[PDB]
Amino acid sequence: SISSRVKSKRIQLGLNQAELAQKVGTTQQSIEQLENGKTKRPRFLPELASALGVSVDWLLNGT
Repeated sequence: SISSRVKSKRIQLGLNQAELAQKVGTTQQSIEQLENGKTKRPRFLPELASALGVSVDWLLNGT
């Protein structure tokens, strides 16, 4: 799912949650909630994809 895919990519890029939050322009807590599967469709999906160097499709579907 998106939480495992987000974690996986930030690690590959050498980013901790705080760093990813600042790159996306959101709160640390928003990042935590996405990684813990609490939020599946954040408002910042396009910015998340860009910071992770991935497509939005990949994040959401895994294809």
